[PDB]
Parts: sequence; structure tokens; C-alpha cells
Amino acid sequence: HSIRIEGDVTLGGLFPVHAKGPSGVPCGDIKRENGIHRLEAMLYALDQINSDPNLLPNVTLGARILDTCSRDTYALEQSLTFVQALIQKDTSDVRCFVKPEKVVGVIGASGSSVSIMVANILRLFQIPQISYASTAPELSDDRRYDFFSRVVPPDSFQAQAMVDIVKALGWNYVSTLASEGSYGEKGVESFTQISKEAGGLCIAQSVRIPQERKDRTIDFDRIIKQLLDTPNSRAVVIFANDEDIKQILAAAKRADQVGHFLWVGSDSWGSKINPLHQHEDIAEGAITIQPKRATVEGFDAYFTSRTLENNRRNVWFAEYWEENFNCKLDRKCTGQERIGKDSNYEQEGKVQFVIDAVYAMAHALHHMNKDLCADYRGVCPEMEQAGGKKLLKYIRNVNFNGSAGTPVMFNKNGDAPGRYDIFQYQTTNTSNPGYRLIGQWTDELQLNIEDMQWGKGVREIPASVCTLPCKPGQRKKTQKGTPCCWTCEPCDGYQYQFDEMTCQHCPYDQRPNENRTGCQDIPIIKLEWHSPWAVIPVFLAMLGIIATIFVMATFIRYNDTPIVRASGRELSYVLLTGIFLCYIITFLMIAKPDVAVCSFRRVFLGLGMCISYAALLTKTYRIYRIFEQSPTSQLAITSSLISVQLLGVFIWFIVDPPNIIIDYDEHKTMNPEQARGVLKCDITDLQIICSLGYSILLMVTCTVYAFKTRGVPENFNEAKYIGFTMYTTCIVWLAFIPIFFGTAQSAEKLYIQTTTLTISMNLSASVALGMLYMPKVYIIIF
Amino acid sequence: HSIRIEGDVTLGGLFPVHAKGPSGVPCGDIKRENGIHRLEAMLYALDQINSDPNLLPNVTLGARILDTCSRDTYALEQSLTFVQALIQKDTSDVRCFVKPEKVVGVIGASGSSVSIMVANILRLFQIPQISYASTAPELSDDRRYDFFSRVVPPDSFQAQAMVDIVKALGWNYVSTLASEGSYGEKGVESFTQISKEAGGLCIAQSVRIPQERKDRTIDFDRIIKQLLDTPNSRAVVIFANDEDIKQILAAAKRADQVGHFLWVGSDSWGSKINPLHQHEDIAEGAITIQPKRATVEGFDAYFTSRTLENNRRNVWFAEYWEENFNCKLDRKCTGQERIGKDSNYEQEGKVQFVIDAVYAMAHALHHMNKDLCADYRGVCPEMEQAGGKKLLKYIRNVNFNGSAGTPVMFNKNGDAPGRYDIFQYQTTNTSNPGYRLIGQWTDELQLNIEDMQWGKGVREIPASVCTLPCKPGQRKKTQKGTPCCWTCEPCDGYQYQFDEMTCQHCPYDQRPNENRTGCQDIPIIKLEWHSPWAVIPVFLAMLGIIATIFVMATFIRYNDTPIVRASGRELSYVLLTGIFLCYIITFLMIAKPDVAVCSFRRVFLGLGMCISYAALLTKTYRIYRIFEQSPTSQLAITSSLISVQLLGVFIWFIVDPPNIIIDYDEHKTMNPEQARGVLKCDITDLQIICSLGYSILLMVTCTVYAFKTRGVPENFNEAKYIGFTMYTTCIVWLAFIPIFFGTAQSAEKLYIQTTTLTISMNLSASVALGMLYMPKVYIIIF
Repeated sequence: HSIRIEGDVTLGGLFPVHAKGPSGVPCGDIKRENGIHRLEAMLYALDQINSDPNLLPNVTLGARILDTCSRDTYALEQSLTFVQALIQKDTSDVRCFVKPEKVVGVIGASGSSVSIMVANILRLFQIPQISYASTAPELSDDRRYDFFSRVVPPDSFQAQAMVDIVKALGWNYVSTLASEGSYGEKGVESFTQISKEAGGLCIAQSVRIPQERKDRTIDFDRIIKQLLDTPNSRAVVIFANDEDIKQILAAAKRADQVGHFLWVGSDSWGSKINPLHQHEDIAEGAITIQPKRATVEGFDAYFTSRTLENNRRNVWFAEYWEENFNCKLDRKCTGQERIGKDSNYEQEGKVQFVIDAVYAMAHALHHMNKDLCADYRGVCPEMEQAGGKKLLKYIRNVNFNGSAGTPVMFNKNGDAPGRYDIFQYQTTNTSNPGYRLIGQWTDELQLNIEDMQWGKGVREIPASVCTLPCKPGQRKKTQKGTPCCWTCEPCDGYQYQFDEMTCQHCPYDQRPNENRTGCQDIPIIKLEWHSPWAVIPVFLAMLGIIATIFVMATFIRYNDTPIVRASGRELSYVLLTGIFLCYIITFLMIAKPDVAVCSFRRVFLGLGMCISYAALLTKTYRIYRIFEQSPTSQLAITSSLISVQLLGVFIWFIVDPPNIIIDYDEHKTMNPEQARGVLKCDITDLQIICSLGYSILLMVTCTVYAFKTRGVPENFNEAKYIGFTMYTTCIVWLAFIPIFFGTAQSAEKLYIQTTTLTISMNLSASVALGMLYMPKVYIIIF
Repeated sequence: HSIRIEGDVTLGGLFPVHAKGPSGVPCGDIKRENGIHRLEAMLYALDQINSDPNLLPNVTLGARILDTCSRDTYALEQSLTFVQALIQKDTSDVRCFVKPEKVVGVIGASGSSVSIMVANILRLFQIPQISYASTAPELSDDRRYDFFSRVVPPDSFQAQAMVDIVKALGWNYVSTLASEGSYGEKGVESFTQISKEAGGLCIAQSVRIPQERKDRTIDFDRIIKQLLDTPNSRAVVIFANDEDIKQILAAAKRADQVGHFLWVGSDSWGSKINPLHQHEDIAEGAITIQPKRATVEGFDAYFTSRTLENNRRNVWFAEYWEENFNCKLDRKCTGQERIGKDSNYEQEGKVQFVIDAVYAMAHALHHMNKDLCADYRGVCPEMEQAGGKKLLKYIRNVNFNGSAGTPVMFNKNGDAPGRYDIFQYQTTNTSNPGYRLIGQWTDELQLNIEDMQWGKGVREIPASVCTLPCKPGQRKKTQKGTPCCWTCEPCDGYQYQFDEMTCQHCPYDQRPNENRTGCQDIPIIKLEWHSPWAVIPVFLAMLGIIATIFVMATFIRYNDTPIVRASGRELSYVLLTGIFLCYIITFLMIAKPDVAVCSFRRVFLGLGMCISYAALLTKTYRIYRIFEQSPTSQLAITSSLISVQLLGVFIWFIVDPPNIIIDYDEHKTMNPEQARGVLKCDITDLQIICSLGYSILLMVTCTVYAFKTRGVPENFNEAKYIGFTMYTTCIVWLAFIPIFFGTAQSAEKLYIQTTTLTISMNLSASVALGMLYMPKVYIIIF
């Protein structure tokens, strides 16, 4: 039934001695991997606690060992067996008793479901509970389970360690695989939750492995095909058992896979040579996480020294001895004393945990006893009355060293901190085909990157980023898809990227560079005489300078002889100055100064043109008045119209400020690399047209009066010369107007109007001086 | 200890027989309002079940009555006593047994905490439970508590009924008041949750009433002052006990309150005369919800017929007899038999609920027994082995009539549906000062609006809507504040409301109406001769029509006399037609037709203006050539320039399409009701300027020609007449330009330009007509 140990204070015990069998009987056959060893460990722990005078010197500690048979309902009934001893008041019945057996705490509930049941039934009675093998993450809410403690970390910490190894090594794609039950599902669920909370990691695959049959070998192919769909995902995490991964490796080998994606192992994988077989090539480079293992020396000596007649408290020892050696009292066994020799047994890794659990219970009870009473040698009566939340609070705050090197403690939630060491498999170049230690995980991840290479490769050989990092000078973040990985699209070349996150439009009037760092147009467009067509007008202007160097040559000496006196002296001075004025105007407009000094230039062509025709205007009237029937009079009338032209530009300056702007924008998308810029002062088509139109108005009223001049027998050579010039002048004016219309649609017209205007002035002036200087050469040769 | 009744099948019982007293003893004195009455009701229910052959004919039913002492821990201890009889296996001890007592179900757990505790301990062992007095809303989750049932509705249904009464009657502002404990807080919490889910209602006040003292009388003033802050909130809901509301009403009465806001009562209020005293005026009109009450006849007769010697199963009956009459075996009582005579006791309202609970349990067991086995007369062995979820499933699906008229049923969650009836207080017009029924609430709210008149006025006198309807013809919805109630603001007057929730801009080119329903501008602006200043030009045009009937009068007969022959015949015909052409032009421009007929009018002043000066042009040239030294030739040269004017309008027709648009937009914000509109064809400032500017050139030439003509000794009156007219027209043409510019900035210049143009054309022709008039009168005199 149950082992009973005498003592003034006792604590209960739950262990899975037997295993469930058919549907009828609750439990059938016994199990040796976890059945008897844990009981013997607890018995040894109690014995050496009672022997040690350091802890509980004057007071002893008892216990009540008991089995659970791995059944939820059976566990509930047995747990009720602990508490009924104190709850029962009395029984009104007689047949024709026993000590109260006051329990203080309970140690057991190895599984998961039996743990939840015992916690739920002992939360109501307020009794502390410490488990040693319960790894389910559900038993982690303090509010849901008040009186509950664990000395073994849950799977949440394992998930945290894995996501830390993935993050540190550098990866983005991870595939989750799990087996049936309540272990694989919860492990991957915790893994996804941590990844989403921490950020920077995502899940791309999610497959589930049922267990409806064992002779299929088809669903494995389906999942390996599902995983092979994306060649980029080269890292997977597994939560399944050894058989599942063994089949997965076998399928990968028979499928002749070349990518050889990496594996990340879970506690089920660990460090065991059995699973790996003929798959050493494909399993290489697997990162596995395994709990630390420690071997004690006292328990092994204790268990190896016990025999049938030595101890009688244990009720299952005889049945274990029968089942271990397979002999019943058709083979009989008497006094073998070879338990540690015939069977090559090895102690399990949970022995240290039950020993530590008993230690934590004893230490908390000792501290509570010291604080409750210190003036009493033995057991003070106050201790029996005091119990409940006080003992739980003392259990939470404890810190000491147990059998293993590592200490034991409890955090806020109530579970022990996770401590693991990372292993890896290397065979192609390692001296030892076995696993080698590469790092540890206690509170912060500590891993040696350069220590792991698995041969013919650098430690960061695999890459799983879901996108090649685009940094060629163009970048942009797209919200489409999961935030995990980003896709970049080439945005226009007419602006640069802003904050490496978007393609904003850069300010105008300046082109962008090539690497998308700045938006500036260094090159500019300036007019040149040699390169553009402006050389020919420049040459024409130079040719005109030679002509005026000869007309004025025979003027300095020929000023008093009675030969030139036929022509008016006052008129001769007007034409001399008018010819020189237009020569300087063509030279000024050819030049393009950057500064706002064009004001002195606009008057050269605006006001300088009137004084050129002024002499011609009064000359026709003077020779016409003698035909119809005071030299200073003709001088005054021409001087007046000069004031009109001179005052015409003065009022223009008062109308609007003469602001000069050199900035210009091409605004052409055909060639983003091209940047056309033009600088001009007061560039208006109407301004140049109306200024030039003044001379045309006065020329019309003069030509009409010149029709009757033809045929007068006064000066045959002079009359015939003037008539020829008139037709030429109107020709160039009439062709000027059609030019600007229907041509300014392009962007290169800023420098073509200047050139054609330059030759127009030279041509109109050359014909004027040609006929004027014709009579001058007569007195030279003749 | 506990009453035990023999039977093959038994069910447990929990009742609060005793009450907790000092800290030491769990329970002290007994209570008679709920202690013994419920036990006797259950005993009477069991007896009549055993007597009735309809249910369980061949099989009897037992029970185990037991007390809880209103302690959670004691309830746990008793629950363990219920379950141990079947869970315990054996005990290895001897003293020098009892029936197994297999329980099937449990009826009890009146309170709330003891209910939660019993549910938690019996959920694990899978035993059904039915409660009768547990009203907490926490015990309503099927997943939290599997094996649990209630025959009394929870407070969630009460909250649902209240929010239905508030919504149906019409209200928006409600204030929540609650008392201490886990009853008031949960009631208002449910009320808030339903209101937020259903929508259309809100909470504006939330106060809490502590219970640390009873002699303060300050917190009541604090809350009543907090409630009196907003006069709009005239409806409040209360969840407190009778003492609290009694204090609240007293404070309202002593505070001299005039608003007299309404009250909504809860189950604690009910229909009693105790809660009202001298506050009848201010408490009038309180809507209270109460559960239905029914009185049975069998239990009362059963209880009134029992004495000490009649029944011995009950163990607390003797103590109850002692405490009821206050006699101990220093006053002794023997055989009074006046339990129902000395004390005017009345049964409680929960008797029917325990009777129904027992009925439901009996029916479910009978159905399960009938369904499991039907070929056996007595108790079939299958029933003992069958138990667990099956009995719960049969309990959920049951429907029958109990002691009361209403049936009992369970929904999916597991609690009975709510049934209440609405009461109200009236003491002004009603003959009976007590409450009167006004409606019922079982599944849908059924309330008689016209049957309730509180405050000595119309029924729907009070309203609390946070605001007036605010529908003056336009509205806007404001998101600020809680969506429950809204605030309205007047939006701009230039558009109407859209969807009665926003003020969007209506299409322009018209005006909105005053009621903000449509956006249309019916009125238009048209030029009138009578109202605007256009009368004077119209009169001037009529005057000119009379004048021209005199110039052509003396032309038909005076065609052969040797007096008129001095003037040119061809010239006379030119001026005769020109005068009539301009007369028709001024009349056409005066009229404003909407149709596309203005094309014939623009030519009257375009082409008809040149023909007027054409005769004047060749007239001066003809008299000018005889001074410098073929009538048909002079006719031809004038006919040529007329063709130029005729072709001038022709090329304008092909240049741009003659599109006529009558629509116009004032776009004036000064007067939103004003809508100015002008319809003109080909309204262009430059078109009218250039058409009139053409004649200026020829007139200027004629002016200079006539000026030089003066001084010729040829004519006396004719030369003087033509000299004056050349000096009169220049004045009006020079003044026409100043008024044209710097004045078009307004919108009323569309009709002022025509009027001044009409008078200008008339006066420019009258001077010529007057010049022709002088020779006419001269020849008449001569």
C-alpha cells in the first residue's frame, strides 16, 4: 500500500511506481527506470537528513512514501488520503485508533496531468507542493496555482535559449516541427510567442506530425517536401522524440537532398549515439540544447548495498528484485547480491532533483522553526498551530547549494532558473566523432562562434535573411507582407532616398547625383562665341569695325575745303555719331555679363537706333521742302526726338524695378542627367518688339514722301542711292516678326534670337553706309 | 452531526444551519430564518417523492442532510466527508463496518463563497451539483465550472431587464450607486458591460459607498452633491441594501431638493413598507424589479404538525424548539404544541426553490434509470457502474412543472431563465398607496406605458438626453466626447448638411436655400431700360431716329433743281447710307437677347462704323487735290476699304468658335443670399477696343488734312462746319480710355460699358448730322 515512517512531522510522497495497462485494471506491470530508484533516493535523503545534526538538530522529519500508478483519478484519491487524516472529525460506527499523522508538505507528481490534479486538489487545503519532473508550461501562473513549486525549469526557458541562439548567430527563417501530445504543441507555441514579443524573427512554416499509424512513411515525405518548397529557409527547430527525427533523417538521406539545411535540437535530442546511424553526413552541424547532468556518489553506494533481508520498509522491493532478475519463487533466485554487477544500470538524471527538493523543504522548515521559537530545546507548541501561507513564503525565499555544483532558487513565478549547455556534432574534420561543448546558457547567452565550423566551412556559412540586403544606392521599405523581411523596389532616378526608408522628391532647379546622396546641378549652360554659331556674327561685327575705320578717315582733313561744303556740316556730324553708336551696340549685346550691368547695354540698341535714322529723316524733309517751294533749325528737330527715345527708357525703369534673375529650370524629364540653364535680364519678347517697332513707324512716313523725290535733276547719284536702301531695310524688318512665332516651344532658343538679331543690325547698317560713302571715293580717284 | 436516511441511492445536502460567531469557535448561535425551514422542506420533499408512485416506482431515494456553518473551510471539511465514503479503499488498523453510502448528487451551497468552493472540490470527482440561492455572476462559465447548476437566475439577467426598461422608456444619462461586498460591485459591472455591448446608453457617474462606520453621515452628502452637479441626469440605479437607500432618501429630503430625479430599484428594494417613511413624496415613481414569489400549502401544513415526540431524525429540532420559545430544560417547556400559534411566522421565498431543485434531480435520475435499463423491474446493476457526465447531460435537458405555476428549465450555460415583474410606487391619484403592477419581464419586455403616472403628472414627463434634439434644419455630428450623446454646432451658411451628420460644400455657380435642403439659385440679373440708367441712352436713340427723318425728307424732291447739283451725287449717296447704318447699330446693342442672334448685331458697329467715315475720307481728298494742282473713281476707292472691314469679321469667325455662355458665377461671400449673373456673347475687352481702334487711324489722318485745309477761299459756311466737328470728337475718345481702365475690378461693369458706349456713338453722329443740317436750312431760307 504505502510506506509509513514514524515522526512528529511528516511530508507526503507521490511517485509513478507502476504503469497503466488494460482498461480494467488501473495499473499493471512495474517500471524500473523511474519506479524504485526515486523512492530509494528519497529514503537515503531522509536518512542522511536525520543523521546530519546541522539541520533540525533536536527534531526529526518523517515521510509517507506512496505511488500514483500514472492515473489522474488514482492520483486524486491518493492525495485525498494525505489530507483526510486531518480533515476527518469522527466516525459513528463500531466493528466489535491511530495517530493523527499530521502532514506538512508533499513531494511528487512527476508527470503533467497528475501534477495539475494534485495542485488543484491541494490548493484548497493550502498545503505546499514541490514537483521535480513537471516540465509543462501551464503550471507557471501563480494566480492559477498558489501552492506549487518546481525545481526543474519549464520549456519556456528552453524556447528563450533557442531564440537567443538563433538571434545571435543571425537568421530570419525558422520552421517549427512538433510531435503529438501536450509537449510539442506547447513548445512551439511558446517559441512563437517569444519570437513575436522580442521581434526581429518570424515563422515561415508550421507543420504538425500526427501519430495515427507507424507503418506509413508517407507523411514524412509530405513534410520534407513542404519544407523543401522554399530553398531560402535553411534552419529548422524540432520538438519531437528520437524516433521521429530518426525517420526524418532517414527520409532526407533517401531523398538525396543537396541543400543540407541546418538543424536545431531540443531536450529530446540531447547527446546520445543511438539516434545517429548512417546519417552522420546530413546530421552534421546540429545545435542541440540539453540540461546539465551531475552524478552523485552517495546514492549509488547506498543502493548498491541493499538486499532483501537488509531493509523491510519498502514494500515493492521484493517485486522489483523478482522483475529485475526475471526470477520468481520457472527460475528461482536466492541471495544473488549482484544488483550492481549483473545489470549495467546507471542512475537517472532526476535523482539530484528529488534530493534538492527534499533539501529545499527541510531548509524552509528549519528557518520557519528558528523564527517561530528559539528559547525551546525541542519542539515548541507554537509550530503545530502555525501553518499555511507562512511556509510557502519561506519556500519562495531560499538559496543554498545542493548535491550538484549549481545552487537552487525560485524566481517570482516559482520555477527554477534554466541552465543548459549547447552541444554540436562534428565528424568530417574533428578528431573525435562525438559531440563537443561549445557554449552555456544560464542567464545570458555565451557562445564561442569560432569554435564551431563542422568542416569545409566558416561558422556563418549558412544565410537565411529572406532578402539579399540591397545597398547599391537605392533603397525603400515596403509594408507589404510580414514586417520580418523587407523588399526594395527601384524608385525614380530623379530623387534620392530619405532616411534609408523612403524615396522623397528633392527640391527642383538641380539634378541628383548617382549614389542618391545629394540633389544638386553643378553644370551650367553659358553662351560661347567659338562653340555655338555666335562666331559668324562676331566676325561680322569685326568686319563692320574695319568699314567705319575708313569712312571717318577722310573726315579729319576734309573739313574746310570748298568741296565738301555742298553737304550740310550739321548733318555730317549726325551721321558720323550715329554710325559709331550702332557699332558699339552690336558688340555689347554679343557679350553676356553675369552681373546686372545690361542697363547700359539696352540703351545702346534702344536709343542708339533712333539717332541713326534721325539724320535720314530730316535729310528727306530738307531736300523735299526746296521742291515744294537756317541750318540750326534741322539740328533742333532731330535733337527733340532723341529726348523722346532717351526719356522712353527712363520711364520704363520707374514702372518696374530692373531685377535681374539668372536662375532657370529646364523641367525636362527626357534626360534626367541633362541640366539646361539660361540667364537673361528683362527677357521679354514684347519689350524687344515694341522698342524696335518705333523705328518702323517713322520709316513708313518717310518712304512715302520719298516717292516724289525720284527723278529730280538735282543730285542723280544721291537720289538713286537712297531709293535702293529703303527696300532692303523693310525686308529685314518684315522677316523679323515671323521668327519668334512658332519657334519658342523648345529650350535652346535663349541664344538663337541674339545671333540673328546681331547680323540684322550689321546688314542694315552696311547698306546705309555703302551708299553714303559712294560719293566720297569720287574725289579720290578722280 | 448529520441526519442520515437509509436508501440504496442517496444524495447530499448543504445548508447554513448555524452562524459564525467569535474567532475561536467556527459557528455559534443558530438561525431560524434559513436554518430549520429549508431542512424540513427537503425532508417533506423526500417524503412525498417516496410516496408518489409516478417517479421511481420500485426504487426509493435517500439523502444525507448536513450543515455548513457558513464557513468556507468547514464546507471543505464536509465535502470531503461526502466523498470519502466512496473514495477510501481500506485502513490497516484494528480497534479491539458501515454501509458504503454511495452518493450520486448534492443539493445545497446557498451562499456564494461556499458555492465556489464546493464547485471546485466536486469538479474533480465529477459529481453534479444544484444550488438554490447562489446569485453571483461569477458562477456562470461552463468551462470554469462543469458540474454546476442553479435554479435561481443570476444578477446578469436583472441587469439585462433594467437596461431594457431604460432603453424602452427613453433615457441616456444614468448614475450607478452600489454598496460594499461582492454584490453591488458586480451588479453595476454587469450593467456597464451590457450597456456598452448594446450601445445607445452611457454611464456619467460612478460612486462607491464604503462601510467602515455607521455614524458618519458625510459620505452621503458627498455623493448626493456629486449627483446634483448635472441637472440633466434625472435617472439613477441603486444596488444597495435597505438601510443605505433609507439614508439616501433622508438626505435628499433634508437637502431641500427640487429636481426630484427618478429612481430605479434592485432586488434588495422589492416591495416593502419599511424602506419608505416620510419620504413618500420624493420616492414616488421608483421602478423596482423583484423576483416572483409563490406560496405553497403542503410545506406549511407539514411543518405545523411536527413536535418533539413525532420525529427523531432531525438532530437540531430540539435546539430549535429551545431557541424559538426561549426555554431550556431558567424556564422549562414540555409539550406546548403552539409553534404555529404563539409565533406569527411566515415561510420564506426560497422554499419553492429547494423543492424544485429536488424535483429536477429526481426527474433526471428517473430518466437515466429508464434509459439505461428497461427490461428489469427493480434496480438494474448497470446503474451503479454508470455515473459521471451522463447524469449531468440528463440534468441539462429537463423541462417540467414544479410547485409554482412557472416551469423550470436550464439554458446552455446552466442557470435558470430570469422571470421578474415590474412595480412602481404611487400615492397621489391611486386609492391604494402601495405598489401597483405595471409589467412583466420573462423573455421580452412587456410594459404598459399609459398605466404609470408618477410625480402627479404626465407619464413621459422626464427626459435625460444630454441635449435637445437640435434639428433647426441643419446639424453636424461632433466626435468629441463619448459617442453616447452629441453636441451640435452651426456650420457655414454657404452649404447645406449632408447625411444629417456633416456640412459639405455644395456645387458653386448658385446659392443655397435658407432651410439647408438644396443648393440652387433661381434668381438672375437682366439689364432693364426702365430700372438701370439705360433709359437716357434709349431716349437719346429715339431722339436720333426722329432727327434722321428730316435729313432724308428733303432729298427725294430736291433731285433736279440747279441748287443741289453743287454737291457730289455719289458722295451724297454714301453719307445717306452711312447715317442710317449707325442708327440701326445703336438700337441693336441696346437690346439684349438671350438667343444666339447677337452675331447680326456685332457687325452693325464693326462693319457699319467704317462706312460712316468713308464718305468723309474721300471728301477731304477731293477738295485737297484741287488746291495742290471722275465721280465713279471716288466711289471705287471707298468701296475697297469697306471690303476690308467686311472680311475682318469673317476671319474672326474662323479664328475662334463663337461659343455663347449665359452662365456666370458671382463668387461673392459678402452677401450669400445675393446671386449676380450676367449673360453676354463674346465678351472680350480687347475685341471691342481693336474694332473701335481701327477707325481712330483714319479719323486722325482726316483731322490733320482738314486742319491744313483751313484758310482756302472757296467756301465760307462749309469750311467752318467741317472745322468744328474735327475738334469735338477727339475729346470724348480721349475720355473713353480712362474710365475703361482701373475700373473693371468690380462685377457690375457688364452693363455700364454699354450705356456709355450707346451715348458716345449717338453724340459722335449728331455733330455730323448737325453739320449737314445747317446747309439744309440755308437753302430753305434762300
